[PDB]
Amino acid sequence: SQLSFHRVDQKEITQLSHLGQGTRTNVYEGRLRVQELRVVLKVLDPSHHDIALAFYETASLMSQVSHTHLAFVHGVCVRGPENIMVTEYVEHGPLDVWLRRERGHVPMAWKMVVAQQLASALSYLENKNLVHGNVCGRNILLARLGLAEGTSPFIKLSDPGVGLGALSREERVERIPWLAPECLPSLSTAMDKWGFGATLLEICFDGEAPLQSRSPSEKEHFYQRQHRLPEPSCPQLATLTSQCLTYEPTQRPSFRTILRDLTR
Ligand SMILES: CNc1cc(Nc2cccn(-c3ccccn3)c2=O)nc2c(C(=O)N[C@@H]3CC[C@H]3OC)cnn12
Repeated sequence: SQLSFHRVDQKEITQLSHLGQGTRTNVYEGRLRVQELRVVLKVLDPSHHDIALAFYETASLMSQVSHTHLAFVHGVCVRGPENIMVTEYVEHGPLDVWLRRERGHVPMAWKMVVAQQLASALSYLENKNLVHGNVCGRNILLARLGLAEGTSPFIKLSDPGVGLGALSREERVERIPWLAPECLPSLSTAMDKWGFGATLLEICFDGEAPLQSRSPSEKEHFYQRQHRLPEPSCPQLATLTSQCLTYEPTQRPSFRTILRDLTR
């Protein structure tokens, strides 16, 4: 009753190559006939009704927002028990993978453009009072490389996939340190300030995230002990990442402050 998205007919979609896995999903290159548009198909695992609902809730969220740095959702194809989200194909793929592959020739200026674009997407959702809840390098898609002389990068933040509210505690621990600490045991836009902070660290460290090596027990203990995440060596950027990565959600800065700080 609360939800609104386009139903996509199975006859309108073609599934091409496998691109990877998301949370409870397999992602394929596809075609959507509307013209034969390149898209990605996100195929939900066999799931309980509650996970399918959480999937529809994400489709509904993304279908009623617009921003140049938010990826487009075309709709959902049902096929009895099978659920497919149809979403924007973004040329150069996930940023975390891209950064790890390009390690050693991504300049700071390039990274600062990406942080500004992500901040302008999250400023828009803050103003709408809508939670993304899965801000991370994997969900930042690179539309334009921006490494050539006289070019700049262009990103699209992916749909967050299955809503965080429907995932297991095990899955939430796996998402440390992108997971806001209040989300371990909380659905406020404040969680995206933390995720933003974690994603800046991830970008600064060329797609290596802090804590990623550590076991689930050690990731959970980090949060229980309110250990501080590492500060990048650029102190101006450290002040910002630290303010975002504040355990008390009400002490994290607005995206007005964040954008102000990034733009000088
Ligand atoms: C070239 N266009 C494109 C490639 C690609 N690729 C990938 C996807 C998911 C994992 N992986 C992956 C595969 C091995 C190792 C690490 N990551 C990938 O490469 N995803 C996308 C999306 C897209 O929305 N993705 C989002 C990123 C999470 C996935 O929703 C679950 C759009 N366009 N595109």
